[PDB]
Amino acid sequence: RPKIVVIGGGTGLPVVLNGLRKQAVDITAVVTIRNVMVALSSWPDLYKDIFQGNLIGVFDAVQELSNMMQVDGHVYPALTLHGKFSDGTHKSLERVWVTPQAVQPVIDAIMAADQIVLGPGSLFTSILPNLTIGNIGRAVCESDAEVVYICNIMTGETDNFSDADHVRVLNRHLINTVLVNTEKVPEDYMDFHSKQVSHDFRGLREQNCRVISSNFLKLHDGDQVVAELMNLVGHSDVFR
Repeated sequence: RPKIVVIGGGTGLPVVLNGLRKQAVDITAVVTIRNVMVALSSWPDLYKDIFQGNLIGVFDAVQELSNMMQVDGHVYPALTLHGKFSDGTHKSLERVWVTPQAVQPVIDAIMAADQIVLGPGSLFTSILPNLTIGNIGRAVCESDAEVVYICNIMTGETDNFSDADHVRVLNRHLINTVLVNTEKVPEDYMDFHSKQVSHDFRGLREQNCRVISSNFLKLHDGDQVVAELMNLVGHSDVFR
C-alpha cells in the first residue's frame, strides 16, 4: 500500500488529490485548504455540496475537521513569505523563503513515505513556501521516497520557463521524475478565455531527472495524472 505525500496548491491540487482518494493509498497533503478537504473527504456529496461555507489553531482545527469529515488520510499544515527578487526584495521572484519549525508529524510522513509529490501549483507561492522551510526540505532530500514533480501547464515569477527551468528553480532552492504535459493548449482558446511551459528534454535530464511525457491536459487531467503517479510508486524499488 504505497504512501504518497503531496505538496502543492492552486485549483490543480484538489484534482490530483481527489484522484489519489479513489485509489488505494495513504494520502498526505502538506497545505498552507477547503478543496484539500472536500477532495480527500469521504463525506456523501450532499454534504460536500453544503461545504460549498467557509465560516467553519489551523493545525488543531484541520486535524479536527479532517476527522469530522471522514478523511482517511492526513491533511497537515503562522509563517510569512518573503521574496528575494531579480532585485530588490511585479518583477521576477528569484527565490522566496518563509520565516520556522516544521511540525514533527509532517517530516514523519515524508520519511516513511514511498512517493513525495510536489505540485500542481505555483513554484514560489505554493510549492516552495512549504519546502523552503529547512526542516521539511531535508526530509524531501534524505527520504527513501522518490520525488516526482508534475510540471505546470502554463507560466512575473516563471515567464518563459520550461519543464527544465522549473525543476532547476526548485532544486536551486535546496527531484527524481517529472510529469511533462506535451498536449498543446490552443491560441484561440487562451484568446477566448501568459504562455505555456516549454519542453526541454536535456536540461531536465542533465539534472538527474527522469522524463515522463504524455497528455496531462484537460479543458492537468488528474486521473490520467494519478495514473503515472500510480504506475510510478508501483514499480519503484522503494515500494517493493
